Order: sequence, then C-alpha cells, then structure tokens
Amino acid sequence: VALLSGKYPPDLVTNVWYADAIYPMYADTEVFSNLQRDMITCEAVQTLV
Amino acid sequence: KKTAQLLHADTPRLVTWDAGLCTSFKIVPIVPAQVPQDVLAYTFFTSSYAIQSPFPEAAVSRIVVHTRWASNVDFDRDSSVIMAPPTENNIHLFKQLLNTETLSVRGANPLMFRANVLHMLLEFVLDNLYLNRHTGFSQDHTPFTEGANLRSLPGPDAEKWYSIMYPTRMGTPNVSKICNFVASCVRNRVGRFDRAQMMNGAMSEWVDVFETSDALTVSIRGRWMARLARMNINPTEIEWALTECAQGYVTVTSPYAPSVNRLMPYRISNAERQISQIIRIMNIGNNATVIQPVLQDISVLLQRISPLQIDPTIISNTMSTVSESTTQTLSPASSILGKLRPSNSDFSSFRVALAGWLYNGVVTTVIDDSSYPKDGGSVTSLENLWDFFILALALPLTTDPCAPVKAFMTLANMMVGFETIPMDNQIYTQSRRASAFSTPHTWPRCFMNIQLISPIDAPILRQWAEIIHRYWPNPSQIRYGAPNVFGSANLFTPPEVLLLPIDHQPANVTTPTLDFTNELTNWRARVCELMKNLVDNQRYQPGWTQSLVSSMRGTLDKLKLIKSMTPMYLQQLAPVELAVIAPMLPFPPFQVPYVRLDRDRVPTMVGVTRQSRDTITQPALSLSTTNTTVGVPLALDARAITVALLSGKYPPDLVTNVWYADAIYPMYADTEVFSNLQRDMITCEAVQTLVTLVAQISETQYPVDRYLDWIPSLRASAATAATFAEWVNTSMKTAFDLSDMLLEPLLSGDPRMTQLAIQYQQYNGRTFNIIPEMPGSVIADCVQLTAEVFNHEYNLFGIARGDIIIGRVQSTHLWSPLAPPPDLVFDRDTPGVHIFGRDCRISFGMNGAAPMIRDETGLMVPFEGNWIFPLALWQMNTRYFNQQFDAWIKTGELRIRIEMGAYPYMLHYYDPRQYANAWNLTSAWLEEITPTSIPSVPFMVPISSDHDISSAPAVQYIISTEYNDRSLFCTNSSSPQTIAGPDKHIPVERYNILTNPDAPPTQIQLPEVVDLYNVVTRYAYETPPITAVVMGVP
Repeated sequence: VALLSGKYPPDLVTNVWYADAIYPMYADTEVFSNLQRDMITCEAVQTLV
Repeated sequence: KKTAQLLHADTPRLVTWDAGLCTSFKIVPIVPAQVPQDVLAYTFFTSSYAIQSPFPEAAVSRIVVHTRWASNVDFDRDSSVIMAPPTENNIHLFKQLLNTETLSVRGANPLMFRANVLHMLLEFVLDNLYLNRHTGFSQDHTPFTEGANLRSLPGPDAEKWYSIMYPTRMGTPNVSKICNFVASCVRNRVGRFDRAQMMNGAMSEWVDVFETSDALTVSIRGRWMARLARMNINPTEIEWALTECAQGYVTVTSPYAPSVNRLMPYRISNAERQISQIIRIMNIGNNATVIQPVLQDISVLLQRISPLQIDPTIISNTMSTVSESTTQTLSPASSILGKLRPSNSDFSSFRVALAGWLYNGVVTTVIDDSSYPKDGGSVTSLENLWDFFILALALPLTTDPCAPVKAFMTLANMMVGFETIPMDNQIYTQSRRASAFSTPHTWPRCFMNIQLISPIDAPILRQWAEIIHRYWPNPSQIRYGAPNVFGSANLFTPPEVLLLPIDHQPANVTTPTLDFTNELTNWRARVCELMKNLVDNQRYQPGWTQSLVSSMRGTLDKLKLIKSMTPMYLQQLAPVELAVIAPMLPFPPFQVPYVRLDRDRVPTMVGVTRQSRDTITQPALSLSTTNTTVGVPLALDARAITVALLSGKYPPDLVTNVWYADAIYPMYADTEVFSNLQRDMITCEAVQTLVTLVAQISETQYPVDRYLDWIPSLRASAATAATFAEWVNTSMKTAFDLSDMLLEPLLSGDPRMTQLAIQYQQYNGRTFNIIPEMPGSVIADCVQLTAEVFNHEYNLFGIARGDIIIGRVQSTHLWSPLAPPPDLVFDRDTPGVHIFGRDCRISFGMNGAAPMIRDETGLMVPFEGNWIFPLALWQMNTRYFNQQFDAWIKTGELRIRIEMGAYPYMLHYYDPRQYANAWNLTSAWLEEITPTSIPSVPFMVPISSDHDISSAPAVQYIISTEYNDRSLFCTNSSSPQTIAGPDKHIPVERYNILTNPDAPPTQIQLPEVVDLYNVVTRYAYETPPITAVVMGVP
C-alpha cells in the first residue's frame, strides 16, 4: 500500500525543506561525547587484558 | 453520479449579450488637481464652469485593469479581474495559487508567480466571452457634432456615459492639455456609420460604430463571434435532417420567405464527437451498474414504439392439441408447459437482448449459468432434452461471440456415456460444464475440422457440427442517421452504418400475413429434425413405450409449425425501429464487427489510452502499452427469450405505415441531441485549453510558443501540475455554469503527457487503432494572444520587469525612480563589480580590520562597492545579511543589485518642496524578506507641478534598472503645461485612429500597443428554440 500510494507537496523546494530538517537535528548532536566514550572503552579493554 | 452523467449532462451556456462598453481598462486620478492656485485666475479652468470632461482632471492619472467595469450583461460569468490603483497594495492577486504555506498577509512566494499570472490571464479571457448588443440611437440637436447619431446605454445615469464614450464631442475653449489633444483629433468619426437594414419596420441586422473601447477585448469577441458563426445552421437543413432521421414516418415543414437573421449554433465536427465518445467510454469502463439503466431505458422505449406483443397461449393451446392417456407417468406436453413457464412479465429480458445489439463493443450479453442442467445433461431424461432445446433456440440472439461452441458443448455434455470425441487436454474434457468454454482458446480442435469426429462412433455429433457450421445466421448492416447536422460518433465502423448479427430483409407489403421463409424458422427446423433423429433411437426407447416415441415426434412437429410472428418481425420490422431510435440516444452506439464462426477474428480486447510513457512522443508507438481494458458481461434469461421467440403476435388489423407514423411522431419533438452537441464542443475546448496552459510550466511533447519565461517559476512536479489542472477545471466549470464532471477523467493521472486514442485486437494478433485529430480551440488561442499582449503591457497589470538597485542617492533633482538616469545603473559587464553566488562566507574583523565576504573568484572584499546578488541568497540568509549589511547600506558607500526578474510594486507620492526620506519603507521591505516570501517593492515618486516651485533635499534608496513607467497617463491635464517634475502628454499612439487622418478606420496595433478608441460591430440576431420555426404535422 505504501508503494502504490505516496505524494509530495505541490510546493516543495528541496533546499528549504532540508535546511529546515537538518538544522534542529544537528543542533542536538552527541558525536563528540561518543568519541570520548570510545577512547575510554578501548583503554579499559587493554587494561583488563 | 456517473450513471446520471451518462443519461443526461448539463447544457452549457454559450450565447450571452453585452449592452455596455467593450473595454476593460480604466483611467483613474491618483492625485488631486491644484485648481485654486495663486498664479492663474480660477476663471481659466473649465472645471469651474462644470464642463464634463472625457478624462480625469488631476495632476497624475494612471491606467488600471478592471474587466467589465462599463458593461451591462444578462448573464454573469463571475470571473472578474479587479485591480486597485498602484497607490494601493495588490499582492492578493499574485498570492492566490500555491501560497497556502505563506504566513504573512503582506507577502507572496516569488517562485509561484508564473503560475498565478497564467491563471489570471485565463480569467481575463473567460470574463469577456460575450456578444455586443445593438441598443438604439438618436440624432444630435446641438452643433457639437455634424448631426451625428449617438448611442443610448440602458440603465441609470447615462449623462456621464455620453461624456465618456465620445471624447471628440467636447468643446475647445482652452489651451489645456485635454483641449489641445481633442482639437488635434478629426471630427467626422463619431457615432454610427454602417447599417444593414434588410426589412422595413424591423431591427437593423447589425451596426458599425466608433466608440471608446480597447482593441484586445474586441479581438477576443471577434474570435468568439467567428466560432459561433461557423457553428450556425438554418431551418431548412434542420427539416431535412429530421426527415432523414425518421426514415420517412415524420414530416416537418419550414417557412419560405425573407426573414430576420437568427443564430442557432449546433453543427460541430466529427473529431469532436469522436473525442467525446472516447472520454465517455473511459468514463464507463468495467462497471455494469453504470450501463444497465441505459439498456433498461432503451428496452422501455422499444416496447413503447413497437407493434409486436407477446401472447403465451399460442404455445399452450397447441400443447393441448394432442391427448396423452391417464395410464402413464411421464408426458411431453406437461414437461413443455412446466419448463417454459410463462407469465408475460419477462418481456423486458427479450427487449434487453435487442438493445445490447447497439453496444457490443463495451457490453457482452451472455446466458445465465443456471439455465444449464444442474448436474449435467443426460439424454435419457425429458427435462434435459427440452433444456437443450430451449438453450439451442435462445443462444443465437446473444452477442456473446462464443455461443456456437457453447451450444455444441451443451449437446456434447449430454452424450457422456453414449458417444465420445477427442478433446485437447485433460482439464477441458467432454464432461466439463459448457459455460466454462468462454474464450477462443477453449474451442476444441475437433470442432474445426470434421475428420476428427468418427461418423460411425458419433454420427449425431457429426450431424450437429455440420448443421452448426453451415446453418448459423449471417450478419448484416443497415443505414441510419443524418450526418449533415448530427455527424457521427462511429469509431471503428464507417459512419451511417449499424451492424447486426442477423440478416435483415425489408417488407414489400404493409398488411403482412404469416410467412416461414425467415431465417429464424429455418434454424428451428434444423433443430427439430436433429432432435427427432436421436429420439427415434432404439437405444433411447427401451424405458419408453413406442407410442411415446411417436408422441415425441408429434410434439416436435407441433412446435415446428407454431404460428410465430416473432421471427418475421425481427427479419423485417426490428432493424427499422433500431435505425429510427438510434440517433436520439444520449450515449450513441459503439460496436465492433460481428464474426460468425471465424475464430481468427473474434475480438479479445478494447483499450483506451489517456497518457504516454517515457521518451515516447508519438501516440502510435505508446498506445500498444499504455491502454486500459474496458468491458463487462451481462446475464440474460433463456426461458424468457425462448418464450418470446415462440409466442409473438401482431394486432388483429395492422397497417405498418399508419402504426409507425402515429407512434414515432411525439418523440421527434424532443431536442436533447442539440444540447449534446454543444456539450461535446465545450469538452474539446476544455481539453485543448488544459494542454496549452500546462505546457507553459513544464516540458511536454507538443510544439507551443513560450512568452512568459521571464517570470520566475518553481521546479514543478506531478503534484504541482495536478494542482494547477484542478484550478483550470474549476474556472472552466464556473464560467459556463456546469455542475457535473469535466476534465476529471483526465486528472486521475499525470497531466503532463496526455493523449487520447483507442484500439481493439483480434485473436490472431491483428490490432486496429483510432487516433482522433485535435480540432483546435479558440479559448487557448485567445489566452495566448493575451500572453502576447501582456508581454509588452505588463505595467498596466501591476508587474515590473528587471532588477533593482539598493543604494543611497541624495539630490534635489526631480527624476522618477521608474525611469532613472543611466549613470545610476550597473550590470555584470561593468568594470569594477563583484558577483556573489552560493558560497559566500563572512569573516569577522579584528583590532580595527574591516570584515570581509568572499567573491566567486576566491578573493575576499570589504563592504563597499558595486555588488551583484541573486534574490535567493538574501532569502536564505535573511537575518544574518540584514544585521551585517544594513548599517553600511544606510550610511556607507555600499550599493547592491538584486536580481528579481518580475515583481509587484507600490507607489508613494510626496510634496517636492519639503524634506523627504525613504529609509523607513526600504528598511521595512528588507526586514520583511523571508525564505519563502517577499512583499511589494516601495517606490517614492514626486508630484508634478504646473508652475514654479522651490527645491528641497530628498533621499532615495531603491531604483529600477529599466523603464517601468508605462502605466502613466497625462500629468496636469487641466493646466496649459507642466513646469517641474515628470512631464507626460496624452498618448497619441493609443488614439491613432483619431490623430492620424490617413489611417483606415479598421486598423489595429496589437500586440505592441492597445488602442483606446475603436470601431465595434453590434448585432441584433434572434435566438429562438427549434420548435418555434420547425413545425410537425399533427
């Protein structure tokens, strides 16, 4: 059903839509904390061994 | 909704009359005149003596668009385009389509502009579809003209219409601008100057007059009149067409004398009927509940018209002719009178079998499965015998192309356990139910050639196959209609021809007596003889007395010799009735050829197409793939058809000519076909208009010219195209006052590759195509002419062309911002400009170093110079750009050119003798720019003075790149001259018919310049109903 039906707004501009979609999603990002967490995880594994 | 649309459709309103003025532009006074001044004495001006003036008396006057502001009409199209003066905001016109996501009330999305203008132009055309009406005249009793004839307008307050409509009648006591202009004109070109007076003491047929109007709507109404004139017909042709339609059973008369001119627009072209038929066929497909009421209506009408009536007792009495003894348990006559089972209320099922003959291309009539034996047929039982007899009589009347094989297999299922013949496989065997054999593929190979049947093993089936193969009824054709007015809608068959599965022969005598030479009796004779063969069998008899074999052959001879008038009626009277009825049908006949036993030719598919695929622009290549199949079967009762075939009766005294003359007379007084023709024309016009308008915003396969590609428009998709098409459909339906469906079958799809064609294919693989020709359309051509004119006259419609420069300019000079000096403008080719695009990045300054922004070349520049921006860059970074650049634009030396293409504008006027600053308006405009919308551009323009004034400072911040002041009329229209500010005199080119004495009176200057004084034709034609002039003999 999802394949046979589906549509776009009759006033879509992809640049505007994707700017408005990406700004608030990236404004809440956690990659830096994840990188620090991965560093500590690797340290801990080596210490245990 | 669909079946009501099929039965009858709303009649559009074509002919409408206008009694006002043929103009749609209006001059208005933006600024008040300075009459009580202190250089000229007030006695100079003609405003103080209260002379009515042809033009407004003001310091500034401007032209605006206002459709039908002077008209007086008897029907309302209700699609007006109304424009406020440029000192008001007109954004609401440009924000009506696809601006549903705009928050501000004062802004519109630029990328939608081209969509909004096009629709606007359509509206402009739709409101001007009218005919100019001839009112009446009077001769001048004053010396102001040379005894001219002046026209009268209906309604109140005509004393101002007289001053507006004849500019050259005004006196000239003065050296004002208006007096100079009107003294420069010629004086003999006012009023009427033609007259077609054909009959004494009646209205003149038409007149030609000089009057205030514009050339554009005159052109539109000329095209409209030309179309309606090509559609016209006269009473004699109507008489001939009606006489042909009735085959001679109705006579109507026409008058013979010189009469007044009438307008009865009804003749259309054949392609229009083709296209309408195709649209309707795709509208009806695969739905039985849509088409069944049509056949019911036609059957009721067939009963109303026909002399034959059904008398069941004609069988019953013959059945009582022989007696059977009270010493037996089974009786043939009882079986007949039980299985036939008449009640005379089933006559409909008979008539429905005849109406189906007109529609075998979309409907198939098949025998209901319950008529067959419940568990299969056994030759030993009498019920099964007579069921076979009923089916073998009933099958030929249907249009099901597989009836012969169904009959053959109905007998073969009876012989299982008695005789055997080879089959093709194990699934479709001899014990298979006969109804299962429903396609040409299921036809067995023994049926084709008779060598596969043993004459010693199955002689009965050998004989039955021979009987079927050489004695099945032959198809025929008859002539019908009157194509000189109605045309024809025959797609695959030639026009004027109606096909039948049964041979037709006309009658020689109007007082018929029983005859058995008809084909239907000959078939029944074959059937009864073949029944006798297998009844006489000694293998059948053992459970039966010899007297029972005799009584079976006796009752087979009773029905062989029944007095049945049904067969002769179908051979001679029924085809005439069908040919008479057919031209009045609201859904005209649609057929595919009948084939008798030629299996290589049975039709297996009927398909209409509505769009194309990818990279295929020619219909012949894409029709074979993009089509959609159409058709449903219909179920009939076998016992009803058999009873009607056996028991037909004429009235005791019948003379056919008198009967049909009395019956057919009332039905020809109805005029629904003349409405259907106008409906067809409107449908074709709408389809072509849709194609032409859609082609402008997206790519398509048709060749069309493109005038408005300087207006910004979005990247359209399928959704945008559908959304535009729905607006087009709504406007088209509202203008012509239609409440039912129009263009909606097309809109359930992608409208960017539309096409119309139909095809059908045979069993052996041969396919036949119909591709109707596009007839052309006048609405589309008028819309394209409106586009051509708009290309030069965009200023009157509120749109300015080009770009703008933002920058501080301060001086005491009095030039207009809509026509600035060339030294204030710069462009891409100017030495020293910087051009910006997507990747501009601002870097902040430190310790007193200036901030910078990145060029396209890669160099980084500070905030002063000549920059070129596209609008979207400011749109997508609005707040940041404002907060960075506004101080430097306001006080610094920064000037920015914003590329916009087309935009609306607003005008603000001021007194030049005082200080004026425009920063507030421009700051508001800059700050109100958002990613998806902008407001109207504000301009500041000085007021013109007719005497000395002192100067004062002024600050300007927005200028336009090119000349955009075309909507200005004269300034200081009452003073002798203009001393300061922009100066303009009354435009001579608009009044060229009056100012140039050597020009012909009928000249026009489109599309470059729209004239404002023209020659107009006004008519007085009659539009009576057809019944009024064509009278039948009661």
